[PDB]
Amino acid sequence: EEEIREAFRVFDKDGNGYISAAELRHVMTNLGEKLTDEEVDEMIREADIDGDGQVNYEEFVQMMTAK
Repeated sequence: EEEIREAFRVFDKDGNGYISAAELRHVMTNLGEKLTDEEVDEMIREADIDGDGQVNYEEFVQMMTAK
């Protein structure tokens, strides 16, 4: 799990908590996860993303660990 958090951090130059959704979909595709683009889109629609610009990757990390 920490590895998922550090990759997300690799995508957070300011080590704070928010990165752009494209960056998030990208961190998730590099970690070697075999989650499909549609499932990602379904996880994105239930997450608040396009309509605000930046997402807190911590909630997406928590959901992937639970699953």
